[PDB]
Amino acid sequence: MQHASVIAQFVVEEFLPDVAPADVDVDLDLVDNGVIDSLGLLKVIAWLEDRFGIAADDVELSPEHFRSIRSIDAFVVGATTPPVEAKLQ
Ligand SMILES: *P(=O)(O)OCC(C)(C)[C@H](O)C(=O)NCCC(=O)NCCS
Repeated sequence: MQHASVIAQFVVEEFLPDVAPADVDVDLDLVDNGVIDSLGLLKVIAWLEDRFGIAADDVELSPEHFRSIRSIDAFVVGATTPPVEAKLQ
C-alpha cells in the first residue's frame, strides 16, 4: 500500500471534503458511498482511464470492488499507484 492516505483522501474527499479525510475511518466499506459505484464510476472510469490510458477490460467493474478501500488499493497498486495532492474533477 503506497500513498494509502491519498487513496482514502481521494475517495473520502469526494464525498466529505469539509471533514479531515485522514480523520475518517478508511476502514468503512465504500459500498455505503456506492453512489460513486455507478454514476461516479462511469465518470471516474472514463476520466481516470483517459488520464492513465488504462483499458477498462484490464479490470472488471463490480460492487465487490467498492466493498472496501483496501481491496481497491491492491488492484490499483498492482497496476499503478498515482499519488495526488487533491482529487481532480
Ligand atoms: P450503482 O449503485 O447503480 O452501481 C451499482 C453496481 C456497482 C452494482 C453496478 O450496477 C454494477 O454492476 N457495477 C458497475 C456497473 C457500471 O459500469 N457502472 C457504470 C454505469 S451504471
